[PDB]
Amino acid sequence: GSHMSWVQLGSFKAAGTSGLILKRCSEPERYCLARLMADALRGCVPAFHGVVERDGESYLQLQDLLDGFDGPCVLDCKMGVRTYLEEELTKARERPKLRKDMYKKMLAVDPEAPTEEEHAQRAVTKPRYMQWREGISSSTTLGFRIEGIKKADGSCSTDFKTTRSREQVLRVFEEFVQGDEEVLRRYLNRLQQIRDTLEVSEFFRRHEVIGSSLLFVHDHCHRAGVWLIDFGKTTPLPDGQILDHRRPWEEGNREDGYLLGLDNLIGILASLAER
Ligand SMILES: Nc1ncnc2c1ncn2[C@@H]1O[C@H](COP(=O)(O)OP(=O)(O)OP(=O)(O)O)[C@@H](O)[C@H]1O
Ligand SMILES: O=P(O)(O)OC[C@@H]1O[C@H](CO)[C@@H](OP(=O)(O)O)[C@H](OP(=O)(O)O)[C@H]1O
Ligand SMILES: [Mn+2]
Repeated sequence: GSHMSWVQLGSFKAAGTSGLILKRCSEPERYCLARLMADALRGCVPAFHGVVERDGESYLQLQDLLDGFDGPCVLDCKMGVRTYLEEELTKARERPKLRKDMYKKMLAVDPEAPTEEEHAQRAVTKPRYMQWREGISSSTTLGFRIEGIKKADGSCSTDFKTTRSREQVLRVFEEFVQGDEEVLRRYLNRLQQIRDTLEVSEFFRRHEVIGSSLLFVHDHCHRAGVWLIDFGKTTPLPDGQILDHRRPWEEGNREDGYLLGLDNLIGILASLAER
């Protein structure tokens, strides 16, 4: 029905207009959503209606993706082999900010993961933490990871930090769709059409897409949709330079593995459909 309904039961606020939601404005994301409304990917992203002022702060006015659903189930999938900008590697070499928060979450999952010096510091750099997170999840090997589920029973979970194997990922989607063959068929048709759109998009060949998600939404009436969201770390390549979005990332090449991820995700859902 609406996201703010679920919120009530960080960057999001309720809109006055029915079927809309407000997200805190960031300049990279505003730039991206403006370009996307004129791109092949227009129908694969939430409608962007412009910027509004609320309590002396700027908000993006977005389509509420939950509006058309009756008690929506939601799964957020972070896309890419890399989840941080290359500039973070330069900042950590020249002038590191030590993160005590990030050391604690590391310790919790694997006490043996931090180095002798990190244990002494009780702190790690951002790129070190994010690379570790990529390696214990499916990010490094499959090019995507499950971040969270919000269920129609009001229950939610973010307990997926060690979901890594192809079969572990398949079991999360198996539980999410609860044997609804129509929802799974509609998700697979939508992902195939999104892949075709990405492969011809003028926006996609010219931009590094880091930290974006695919948002899966379905309901008990068998309605099913998928959209790209979160363009806060999506940046244009210099000159007339393009990415293939499949080849491995090496510092300098700005590759994101986005389509390696989408290829693997379609393969897993196609496998699940034949079980
Ligand atoms: N247009 C939308 N309509 C409905 N729900 C949305 C919409 N955009 C985002 N959401 C919800 O908000 C969540 C967070 O979205 P998003 O990733 O854009 O935010 P964020 O604050 O940048 O988070 P992060 O950067 O940590 O991933 C999504 O997983 C989804 O549940
Ligand atoms: O491992 P998780 O699930 O707990 O997520 C950790 C958080 O992942 C965010 C991305 O989703 C980062 O944000 P940006 O990438 O927009 O910069 C946060 O970074 P900062 O703390 O530096 O803002 C980081 O703490
Ligand atoms: Mn996000």
